[PDB]
Amino acid sequence: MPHAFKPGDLVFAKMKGYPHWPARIDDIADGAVKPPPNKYPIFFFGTHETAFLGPKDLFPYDKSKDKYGKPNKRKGFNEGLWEIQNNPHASYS
Repeated sequence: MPHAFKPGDLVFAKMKGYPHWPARIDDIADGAVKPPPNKYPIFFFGTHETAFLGPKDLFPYDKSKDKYGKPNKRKGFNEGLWEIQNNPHASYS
């Protein structure tokens, strides 16, 4: 059975006006800005941007890849696909 989301989990993350986007749940660095309550820090592969999202917007990668894991015209997207498949836990600072 599923657990709660935890740092390191791989997802497709959905934001308004964007396709479901390869992403991960990030850690919060010591001394760094925490998310609001019930929100997770989401790191988007390819663009390397962070947003704060709740579970409604988070689709587990394994389950969802056959649907969402296809090339897209949007900037950063196909780079994002490579990252999530090839080095999803790397530092992208």
